[PDB]
Amino acid sequence: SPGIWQLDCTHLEGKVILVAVHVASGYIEAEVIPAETGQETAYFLLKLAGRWPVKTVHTDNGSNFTSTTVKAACDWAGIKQEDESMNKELKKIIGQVRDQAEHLKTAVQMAVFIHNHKRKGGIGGYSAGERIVDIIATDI
Amino acid sequence: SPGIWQLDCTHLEGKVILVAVHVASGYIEAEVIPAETGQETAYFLLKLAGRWPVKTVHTDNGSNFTSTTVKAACDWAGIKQEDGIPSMNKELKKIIGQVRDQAEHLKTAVQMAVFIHNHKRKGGIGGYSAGERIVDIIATD
Ligand SMILES: Cc1onc(-c2ccccc2)c1C(=O)O
Repeated sequence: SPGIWQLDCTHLEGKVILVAVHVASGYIEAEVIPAETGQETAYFLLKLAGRWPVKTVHTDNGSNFTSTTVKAACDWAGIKQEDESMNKELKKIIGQVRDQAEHLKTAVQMAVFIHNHKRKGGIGGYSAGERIVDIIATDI
Repeated sequence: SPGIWQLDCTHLEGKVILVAVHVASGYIEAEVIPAETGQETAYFLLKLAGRWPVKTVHTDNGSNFTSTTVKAACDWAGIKQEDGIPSMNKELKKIIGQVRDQAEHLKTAVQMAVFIHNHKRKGGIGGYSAGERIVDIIATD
């Protein structure tokens, strides 16, 4: 179902990685923020919804999700809030490349790239990035 | 032509907005950044290439694109950087004006403007938004 996302946090090197996964494709958007604040959550949600058709986000039940700024952002963007493997593996990929860049946020974006472009299976398979565009274009 | 994006910058309230426009559809991605440095630009392009299949980037050849760090990122990501190959900015700045008094900070209003731009139906009730066009242009199957 095309508008469904899951949003999770990962700590690492004492920073926070916000990860949104498109549930039906496995396609990932992620960013590193100083701290898991209401402000940063709202900002990330607004960004995600202006880039993809986001109907429903499933979250952990942290306090960042129920701030007034998050609620105003979700209200404005038409996002409905609700209450894992693609997250273990982003961490894995991050380990595979941690040592190609100085900074953690570069590594994180390299991992998102590698994840989203990686063909699954043999000749005839699709990457996550292909699945999401395909699912949305079919829906339209 | 589906893998081509045009990068431009626009300046507001003393801040820097970096804009990437998918030329065939008009879809945009945009971020407020501190200043147009080699690292911020390389970071922006790596985010973009991780999210859409970017073949080619046309730039304004600003000094941030001659940075060694940008070239290394484009090489890493497999992007052909085309410098100096010739206005979303005007449109975006006007959408920003319509939402500016809803956001405590410019950065928020920029993302609200990107949301409205990508969702806006173009060319009548039988139209399509930039968002629909891009997925339609990019989808392979
Ligand atoms: C309807 C519909 O279906 N998909 C999109 C869309 C929106 C933003 C990005 C990509 C697709 C969209 C829209 O509201 O423009």
